[PDB]
Amino acid sequence: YSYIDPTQLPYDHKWEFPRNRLSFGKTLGAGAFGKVVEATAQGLIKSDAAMTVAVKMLKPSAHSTEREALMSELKVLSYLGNHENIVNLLGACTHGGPTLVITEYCCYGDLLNFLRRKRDEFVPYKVADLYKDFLTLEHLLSFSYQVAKGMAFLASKNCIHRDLAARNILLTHGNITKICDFGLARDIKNDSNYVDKGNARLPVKWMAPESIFNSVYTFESDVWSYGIFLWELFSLGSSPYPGMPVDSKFYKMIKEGFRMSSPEYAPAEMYDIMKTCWDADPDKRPTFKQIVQDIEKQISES
Ligand SMILES: Cc1ccc(C(=O)Nc2cc(-n3ccnc3)cc(C(F)(F)F)c2)cc1C#Cc1cnc(NC2CC2)nc1
Ligand SMILES: [Cl-]
Repeated sequence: YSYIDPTQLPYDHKWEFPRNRLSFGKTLGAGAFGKVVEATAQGLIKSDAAMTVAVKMLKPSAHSTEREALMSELKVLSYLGNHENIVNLLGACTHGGPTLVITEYCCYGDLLNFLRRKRDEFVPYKVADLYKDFLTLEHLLSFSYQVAKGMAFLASKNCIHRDLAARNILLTHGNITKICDFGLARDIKNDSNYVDKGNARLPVKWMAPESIFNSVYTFESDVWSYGIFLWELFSLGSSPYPGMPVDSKFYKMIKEGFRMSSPEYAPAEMYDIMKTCWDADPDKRPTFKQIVQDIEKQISES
């Protein structure tokens, strides 16, 4: 559970929304047991106008474990409340059928795919041509700032993410990021970034050593994952530890202090943050609040 028990968190019934007022559309993503579909919600706004949303729900393949996980997810999201760097919960459907979790629809998709389709036209300094929506260094700095602020908020609410990575960051217009957790709606079975370890399938390359070797998730283990996320960002969407399978050698090398080199586009001061995030001692890692103050100053001087 880490610090808080989600089952004990309350569900504010102000979120409850009539499920008959949702019309399901295309599936945006799906795992073994859950999925996220695009939908239109009628009467979500005071005007009769229907607005587009995203809905997370379980599949008929799901078991009692996944049913509780989705309800626990809803409790956590309601407990967190609205925050600008987090995907916006809009409503939920809890009675009259299965649990539905309704969030905003983010038009530009996940950050990892965004980085990969923008990689070839990346601009390190200035854009002449503005209409092309070229990815810039200024954008990457802002991305890392917004995600750090979002994680500082989660930390202040005693919430551990456990799967922070570019694939779990959504993008809206103006290059605003929203931290997400697609969880059961991601096909982790066939995603090479998740690795068999014991009876589970885990994002090992994003995980801190203490998490790998004794399944502990802390404030500080999320900070490790953030450092890996920065490497993704400033490599423009590359997979971490390239050409290096997850095996006994990988775990040994990480435990003995091997760390990635700086990605091709990382400012030296952003790489400095990565190295501290990857400190073997979790107490020497920075906090998300400290990371926010660090990046803020970098942007000032940019
Ligand atoms: C519908 C939905 C429901 C829930 C979430 C979600 O993130 N839940 C979440 C859960 C936990 N949690 C805690 C404990 N157990 C789980 C923690 C976090 C947080 F905040 F900590 F990160 C979040 C996301 C969506 C979505 C979407 C969507 C996809 N695609 C596009 N658009 C692209 C172009 C097509 N837009 C929107
Ligand atoms: Cl199914």
